[PDB]
Amino acid sequence: FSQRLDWLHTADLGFVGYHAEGGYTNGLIQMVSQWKNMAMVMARPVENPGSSGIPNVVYVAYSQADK
Amino acid sequence: CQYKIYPPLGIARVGNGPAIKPLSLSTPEVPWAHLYDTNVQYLVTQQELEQLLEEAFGGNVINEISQIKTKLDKFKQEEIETITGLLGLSHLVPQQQLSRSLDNLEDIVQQIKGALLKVLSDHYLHAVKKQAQNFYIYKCDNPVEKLKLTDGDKVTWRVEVANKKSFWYDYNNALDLSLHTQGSGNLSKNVSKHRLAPAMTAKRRNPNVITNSLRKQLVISSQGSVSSDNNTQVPLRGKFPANERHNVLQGSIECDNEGVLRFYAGNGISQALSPSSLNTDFADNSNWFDDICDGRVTAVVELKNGDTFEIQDEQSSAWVATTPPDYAPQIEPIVTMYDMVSGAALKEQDLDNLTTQFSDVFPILYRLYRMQWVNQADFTDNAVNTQIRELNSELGFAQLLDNSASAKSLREGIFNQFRNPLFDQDIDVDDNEWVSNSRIIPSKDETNIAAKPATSSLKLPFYPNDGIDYPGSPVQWFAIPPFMYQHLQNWAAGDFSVTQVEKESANTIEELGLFYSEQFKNSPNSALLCARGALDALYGGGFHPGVELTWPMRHNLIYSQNDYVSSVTPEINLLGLREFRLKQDLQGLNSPNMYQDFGHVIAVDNVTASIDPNSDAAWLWRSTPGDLTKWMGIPWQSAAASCQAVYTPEDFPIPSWWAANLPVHVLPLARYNKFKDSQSADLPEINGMTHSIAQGMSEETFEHLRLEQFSQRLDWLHTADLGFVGYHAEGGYTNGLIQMVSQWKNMAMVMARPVENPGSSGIPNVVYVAYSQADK
Ligand SMILES: [Mg+2]
Repeated sequence: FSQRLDWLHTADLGFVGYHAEGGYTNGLIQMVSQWKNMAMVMARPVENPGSSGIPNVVYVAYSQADK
Repeated sequence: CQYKIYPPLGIARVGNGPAIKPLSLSTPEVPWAHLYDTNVQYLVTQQELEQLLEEAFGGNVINEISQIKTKLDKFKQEEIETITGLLGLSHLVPQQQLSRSLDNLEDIVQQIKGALLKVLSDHYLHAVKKQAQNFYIYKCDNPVEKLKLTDGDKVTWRVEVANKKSFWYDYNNALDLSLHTQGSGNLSKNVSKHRLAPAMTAKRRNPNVITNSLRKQLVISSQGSVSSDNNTQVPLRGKFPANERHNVLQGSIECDNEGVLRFYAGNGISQALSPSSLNTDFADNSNWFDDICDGRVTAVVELKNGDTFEIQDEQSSAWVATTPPDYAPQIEPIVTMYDMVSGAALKEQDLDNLTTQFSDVFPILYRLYRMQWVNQADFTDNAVNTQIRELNSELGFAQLLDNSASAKSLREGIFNQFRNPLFDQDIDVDDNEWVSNSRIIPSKDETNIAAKPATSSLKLPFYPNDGIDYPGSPVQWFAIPPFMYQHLQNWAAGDFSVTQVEKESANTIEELGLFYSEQFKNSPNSALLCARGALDALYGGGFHPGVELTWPMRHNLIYSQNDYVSSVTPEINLLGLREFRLKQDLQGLNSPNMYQDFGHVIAVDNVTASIDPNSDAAWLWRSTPGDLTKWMGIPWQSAAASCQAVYTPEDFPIPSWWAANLPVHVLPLARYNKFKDSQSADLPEINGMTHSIAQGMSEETFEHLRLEQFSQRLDWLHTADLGFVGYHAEGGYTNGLIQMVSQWKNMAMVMARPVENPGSSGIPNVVYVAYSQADK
């Protein structure tokens, strides 16, 4: 529950691959095509959290690279 | 063996001009035929567009345009696309723009023939005309006589092409540089033997596509057939990725009533699958495709009586390859692809048995001399070209045709300025490593440690070469190949012959040039002339990778046949005429080796294995469609933009790669218009000056201004906007590669133009002027 991912890493914004440059400017350029693949946050249930400390309603980011 | 195709290796060049005869060019079928033709038009002119349009208005058309004049007494969908077609022109411009051209209207013939001339000129005005190859069927006994069709007869041509650039390996350098050999006419054994420019391993292009099955998608392919009984043009259209997805016009084919095949290349369109995928490398850019092609040309001759002759063997069939445009068609490379064919069949160790006529050496001097129109070093910094000018000054050029001792010192003094392709001069040996003591071409990655001062002069020509990657290698710089160097040494020593009629036309280099030109024009073997003419405009070095083709061409193993047959004329060799043919996979596009490779890398080890024809690798030399061009840069525009100058710390001379076909320094139109007029002209503007100013100055001064203008040469890369235009424009190498994809079609085109009265200015009667929209 505690592992949070950079939203800019939810799709390929220029940082993927051996020696990908990544960086600010490649993110601007790649977003033109990749905006439609960025993660989409949506409320989802945890039906029996028990004593874990996870709330019954979580907000989860959905993308394809995201799993 | 009864019928054969010529040329054996046809060449077609891409252009955005249309694929029609009046507005296209033809690959040379005779060497040197038009070197001084001052009426050439290698870009589509307004005149050609008007005469094209007038013909389409012949002549029914006005009849039936006045048969429409009455029933308007705007247009409308139905009378739009009836006028449309009639004028046969949607094969030139999309029907829609043709229609919204007239949809938008308000002598009726003229505003039709006027609104449509505006759409034609926007599409094609100043367009790079395509250079198409004519293929001919010849009869044999050995060719003599074209084919002549009788009524009941028919020829059917077939063509299969492919582009495998995106499928193939990175181009780092020529792999044959480390291949063990006894030496050929094109490459000395010293290069490999002494490791002067080691061949480098090369990884795959588009490496993220894995498995041979999926990599087949990286190969673009197409095929078509045309006959003598129908001159309708057939497109050669493939798709990328192969069978999202873009259509790629690889070429167009046509057959006329007489049985001659005309091959047009593509429109020069290169593109990446994503706009953000930029082509920043000179050769290896993944995610890109271009419309370059090469393939297999076959035919079937079917007669009246039903006797069918099939031309599909390798000794009788032909090949075709498309290439970038020639931006200076009348300026020949110093060493051509034909020269590599000629040298491929020769052994280095047997060059002492070669025999030389002066016509064998003249082309080197003549070509190097005419390099002055495309390269500054050869205009201002080439001691041999200046000495030739001195000879012409005195009508004394014939002295170089003198084989006697009286002329030895003169012939030697020139011969000795030329680089030796043994690559064993101007070196000091470490320990063994051969290190040049002449001027090196440094890498861009600098080391702030003082250079070792050169002790030997820089030899000719001043061009980089296949070993440019290695500072201090003698192979960083280009040498004419061993067999032509042999010709030049024989000439220097006096072991050469020449006829008296040649001496009598040799007062200047130009006088002897047109004599040798007429020899070609009156040579009787049109078949072999057409085979040579197809390759004589192509470069034959250096290969990094080159412009049109690359290093596999310099090896005899790529040819199934390569034999000398004849002098150009009985007494005048002029480097000879040869019968040559490529090794071909008779299955073509359906060959099991159409998609062969060597795994994760290619290396010289693979080429070594490919020598043995029994090997798993011998397929390398048995070309399937796409095999000749796959080595070249993808897209070709980045390679061309990289095929320019390579600057040294020393300013002069400026090294240039392949300036005969991709010029480096040109004479713009704008300068031509400032020196073509004589002071006598009766114009309000004379050479860019008012009538009053031009005629008020002394004649001395007028002529000096003419030659000052003539001497202003422009960087070819500055003839269109390649990223250097505008306030705080970055310019630079990489923006050139990127912008050439769109700007190749606006680059200046060099063409011969006249100077009616040069007077005493020093300007020649024939100049070669670079035309572009920027420089006008
Ligand atoms: Mg040229």
